Amino acid sequence: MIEKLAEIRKKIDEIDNKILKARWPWAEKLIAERNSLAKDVAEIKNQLGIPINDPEREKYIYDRIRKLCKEHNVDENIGIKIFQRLIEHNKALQKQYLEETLEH
Ligand SMILES: O=C(O)[C@@H]1C[C@]2(C(=O)O)C=C[C@@H](O)[C@@H](C2)O1
Repeated sequence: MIEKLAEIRKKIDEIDNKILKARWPWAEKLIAERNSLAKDVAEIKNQLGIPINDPEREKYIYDRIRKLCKEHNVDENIGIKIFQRLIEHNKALQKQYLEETLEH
């Protein structure tokens, strides 16, 4: 109904710092969280009349992780490689999710 897709990417930001381990010394991986917004966003995408895939967004995140990476100086390339893995499963189930809803 409104910038609902925007608030969704804001939640991912809270998860982005968590996987980069900023203030919390240890952290667990939450694939479900990323997968969640993944299908919910796919819906809004169909109502936005645009392709499910969207690199630009992925490119924007690349610059976002680099900034937090230097901040907590936890790592560099290793951190970026992990995020890409989260996006892969995000796109994969995104298309399968929208396709499974069209069947019903
Ligand atoms: O458009 C979207 O909002 C969703 C989420 C996504 C992500 O996982 O952050 C970011 C951008 C798009 O490539 C995909 C993956 O769909």
